[PDB]
Amino acid sequence: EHVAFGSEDIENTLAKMDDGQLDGLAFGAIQLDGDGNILQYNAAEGDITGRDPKQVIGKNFFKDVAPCTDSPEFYGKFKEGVASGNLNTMFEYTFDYQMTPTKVKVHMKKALSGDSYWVFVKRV
Ligand SMILES: *C(=O)/C=C/c1ccc(O)cc1
Repeated sequence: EHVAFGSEDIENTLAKMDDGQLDGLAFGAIQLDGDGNILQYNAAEGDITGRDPKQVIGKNFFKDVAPCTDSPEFYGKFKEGVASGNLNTMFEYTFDYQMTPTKVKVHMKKALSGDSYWVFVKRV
């Protein structure tokens, strides 16, 4: 898929893309509901983190999968965005739960329709 990390209209491009198409992206992509449950999780993300995508779909990202993100610096930003109904933030972070610590750039953006939220990830 021909989409760049951080693209201004990424929510339109990805809107309603199915799991197979998401697996074509150059960067990790996770779709979360407003509670942080995982709705979609692509192959590039699994390559970065070791998680098996179909296994983490339905789990809570903050509670279960990624406790290192349960902090004001990641989850706090996410929940503020869910509560506001608007989110577009980009920041670096280190992923380190049961994995070699890995520095990444994270872009969280509210999905176009409904109430879903993207978490995009690339190595830095
Ligand atoms: C910290 O616990 C981060 C873990 C993590 C981040 C992103 C993922 O897709 C999976 C686990």
